[PDB]
Amino acid sequence: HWGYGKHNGPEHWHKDFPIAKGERQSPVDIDTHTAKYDPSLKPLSVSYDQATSLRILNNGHAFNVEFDDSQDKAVLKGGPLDGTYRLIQFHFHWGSLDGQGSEHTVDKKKYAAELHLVHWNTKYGDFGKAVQQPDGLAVLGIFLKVGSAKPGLQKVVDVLDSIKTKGKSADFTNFDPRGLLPESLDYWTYPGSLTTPPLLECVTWIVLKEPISVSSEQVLKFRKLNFNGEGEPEELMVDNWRPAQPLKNRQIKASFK
Ligand SMILES: Cc1cc(C)cc(NC(=O)NCCS(=O)(=O)Nc2ccc(S(N)(=O)=O)cc2)c1
Ligand SMILES: [Zn+2]
Repeated sequence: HWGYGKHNGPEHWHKDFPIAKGERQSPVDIDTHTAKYDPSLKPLSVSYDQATSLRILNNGHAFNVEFDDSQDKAVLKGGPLDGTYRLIQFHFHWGSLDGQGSEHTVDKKKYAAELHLVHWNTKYGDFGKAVQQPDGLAVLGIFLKVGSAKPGLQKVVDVLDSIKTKGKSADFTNFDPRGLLPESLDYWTYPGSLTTPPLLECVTWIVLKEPISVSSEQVLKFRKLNFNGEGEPEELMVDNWRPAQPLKNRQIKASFK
């Protein structure tokens, strides 16, 4: 099945998932000098005060911090969005080297990693229905650069030893995702897709302009995870990013000048 290796990586995905060559695939390069300020865009509303994290899972492709999405507890609204979108999980994509790892790029610049806070439109009732809709998901993407440590990230880092291999999960309650945000909520937005199979074209992407900084030690701990299951040959979970896809008939809008 699919992965990020030479034989099962992004250039192969179209064979099982022909939408990989579709009209609204993600990620994309964000050309800052072609993105246009849209004054009708509204400030994002990130309401994470009542967030309930439950568990962290290594799924063989990344690790996901999962939340209770059976109530409006951690929601994203505003910006380009109509309606309320509930946080279901967050995860990251990262590199083997500090100069690569993000999915989106900015004027072709790759960041060391990229955080995806995944939310689904409550008008569709559940996440499985939402992924079948063109406005089903809103993913908030945040770039990571290597510099000073991000204190908000350390409790994620310190549980990774307990989920080294595919299929391992650990309790992960009371985690505050607000500690992963940068200061500014200025953003770019465009219509796209999931960046992994099944690559469904169901995402309003909201990518923050301001990266967060994490330490070299923090990202090194991401790179000690494994794509394989326990007792299978060890393959480090690194370079789990899809490269930029053609923008096609899309415009990227900026919330700022
Ligand atoms: C059963 C249960 C319960 C709860 C709370 C959470 C979860 N976790 C969950 O549903 N995760 C979504 C993983 S996926 O849909 O299968 N594919 C997906 C692909 C790429 C992106 S990306 N990289 O475009 O952001 C985002 C998602 C599951
Ligand atoms: Zn992602």
